[PDB]
Amino acid sequence: AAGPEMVRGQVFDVGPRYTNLSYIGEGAYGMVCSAYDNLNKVRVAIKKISPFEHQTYCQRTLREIKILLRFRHENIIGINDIIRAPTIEQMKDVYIVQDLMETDLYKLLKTQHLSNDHICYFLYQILRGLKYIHSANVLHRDLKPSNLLLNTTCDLKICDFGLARVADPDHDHTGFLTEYVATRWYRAPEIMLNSKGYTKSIDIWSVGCILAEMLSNRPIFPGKHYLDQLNHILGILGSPSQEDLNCIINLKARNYLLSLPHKNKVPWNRLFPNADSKALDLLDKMLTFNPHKRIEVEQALAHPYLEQYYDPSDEPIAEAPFKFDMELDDLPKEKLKELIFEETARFQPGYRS
Repeated sequence: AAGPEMVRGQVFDVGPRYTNLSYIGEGAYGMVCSAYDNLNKVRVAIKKISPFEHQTYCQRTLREIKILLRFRHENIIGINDIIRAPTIEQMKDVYIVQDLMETDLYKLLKTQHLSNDHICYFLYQILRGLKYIHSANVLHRDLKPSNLLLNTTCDLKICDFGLARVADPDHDHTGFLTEYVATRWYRAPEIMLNSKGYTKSIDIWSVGCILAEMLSNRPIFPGKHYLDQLNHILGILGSPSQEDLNCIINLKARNYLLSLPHKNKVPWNRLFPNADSKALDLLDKMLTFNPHKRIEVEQALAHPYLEQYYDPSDEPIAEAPFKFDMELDDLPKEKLKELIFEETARFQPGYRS
């Protein structure tokens, strides 16, 4: 319009550079639109974020911005531009511009039965991108089909780092990590048992849930709640071995698991009779109840199922991994607004340097 462009009666003030707005859904803190970038001459995705009234919204917005701003990887969504008011008082919204991806795995699996070549290629990309995330000491914490973007030529990109976080190995996090992380159906066992002291292996589990879903077009553990989710897991994996119950540091947690009826391990080839044998082996290694025995991203890439893509020299790691200085963000929302104002300044029109 004359002033800011509107969409659904809402202001979507993306200056003159981005035009031809089209609503494409809801983000956690605002709607998302696709627009035509008049400079780059392509359509992009722009998400409006209004987190300033809440502390956790600000903490999560700052995190995604700082993480994605340092990350440079083919299998990870990047930030192309950031639009916001010239002065901090005027800043109520922040617009993050990213590549417009044709679809995502959640939407694809909804209408498509994947060929083994596609499953293999998609798994390789998730892991190649996950290796990088992990080498930077970052935990994504919300890996799932909808968070795996896809373009018209099978390129996959991991997105939505709002629930992501830095965890420097140099420090002990046991008891300080946020508790209710990840989407339920893709939540590793330990997020319930060892609630505040989990690790980056929770991402490998999530990837395992995505592999299983890619093979059957159905979520492997569609739990209805926190406990049922656990039973869904043990109904297929079977009751935990003795050395696993023991590795569960929480007393009451370990007690609950023990006071549960016995269940046999449902063989993988019973659930996926059609699936490739190697895929089922790697799957087995990814959906391991014990986080210490679970396969790691570098080993998962080296597994035989991905042997035709595996190439450690073309699977890069973070040049500059994140440290503890990145975990000093449990600040007041006022301070966080200042940090978000500073991080985005470099995208301001005319910014020198």
